[PDB]
Amino acid sequence: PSPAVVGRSLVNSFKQFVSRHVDATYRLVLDCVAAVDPLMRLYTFGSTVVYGVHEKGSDVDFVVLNKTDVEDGKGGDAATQVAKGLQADILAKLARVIRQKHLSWNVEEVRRTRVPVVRVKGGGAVDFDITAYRRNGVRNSALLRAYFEQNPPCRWLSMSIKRWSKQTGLNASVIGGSITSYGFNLMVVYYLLQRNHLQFVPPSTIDVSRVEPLPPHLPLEEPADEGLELGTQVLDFLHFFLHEFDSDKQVISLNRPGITTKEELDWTKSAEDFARMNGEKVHYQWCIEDPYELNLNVGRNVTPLKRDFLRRHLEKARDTALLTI
Ligand SMILES: O=c1ccn([C@@H]2O[C@H](COP(=O)(O)O[C@H]3[C@@H](O)[C@H](n4ccc(=O)[nH]c4=O)O[C@@H]3CO)[C@@H](O)[C@H]2O)c(=O)[nH]1
Ligand SMILES: [Cl-]
Ligand SMILES: [Mg+2]
Repeated sequence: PSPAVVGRSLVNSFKQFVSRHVDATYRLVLDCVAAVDPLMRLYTFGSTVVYGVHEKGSDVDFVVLNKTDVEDGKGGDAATQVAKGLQADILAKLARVIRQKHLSWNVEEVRRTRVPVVRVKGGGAVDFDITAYRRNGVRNSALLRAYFEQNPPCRWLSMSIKRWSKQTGLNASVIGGSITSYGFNLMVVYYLLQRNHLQFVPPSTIDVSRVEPLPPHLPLEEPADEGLELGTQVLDFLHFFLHEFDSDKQVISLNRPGITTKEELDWTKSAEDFARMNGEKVHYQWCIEDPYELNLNVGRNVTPLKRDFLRRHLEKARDTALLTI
């Protein structure tokens, strides 16, 4: 279809969607964190901070932090066994308090993973995750927020790809998905930066000691050109990731302006024999560099099977206006 046909279908799929309740949740959680240790900062991150709007089927992410974690505003995050042990421990404690205060709520401590996390379902249309002692999640939400503030309307491209990636089964929330919603946001931003619709923000300029624990609403307008700006962006995104991004030689990166190579990171076939993450092999078929973590591939679950699926789906979106027409 034309940019206009695509832009118009997408805007109609979002007309139901356009229509600071977080504060009340924040406070309920801090009631709990204060019961463990009252000197503890509670910080919001996730899409609610990236977008500045609180979505539909959308939970909130919080992290617990010490005064001195917050002062070490640019400190990296230890991947040691000591580092995780410590965080699993403070979340044990906070989990016990949540449960004592709120009987209706399910509170699960997840252990299959790189990052300890406590997962809360209240049922009332209230879900959230609490992590502990980590700055990179508030850091990278703040950076993608920086980027979307440059250009408020660009969030419609972002949101359109988020929803599609769940519809196609590519998204890591779905069984058999390989890139998280977070990884797709790195891709959209990377794309936008290569078209010159955003000026580069170096990742080291983001300081946790300077971010608002619960940041302001960034209002979302309806596209006023009937979605022409939008369907042109969608169609371009997909062209760029199909016939412009060289997945065999290049890495999707936000650490640098310009191209990053698989070769300069040692993100090669040889390296797949030696790289492991969660007692499992890491794949360097579709390479996405985390801005803050050491030598972390966000597309590390994109096996050669899943790299094929992604091409296939990027082609189908060209015709169906991201599965809307
Ligand atoms: O691979 C990831 C995935 C998520 N994130 C951060 O967590 C935020 C919300 O992620 P969500 O996928 O809703 O829930 C996550 C987070 O609460 C937590 N998490 C996971 C990975 C991580 O690096 N940091 C982190 O806090 O684990 C859960 C299961 O993936 C994103 O916006 C990112 O800033 C990442 O930094 N890396
Ligand atoms: Cl193309
Ligand atoms: Mg979450």
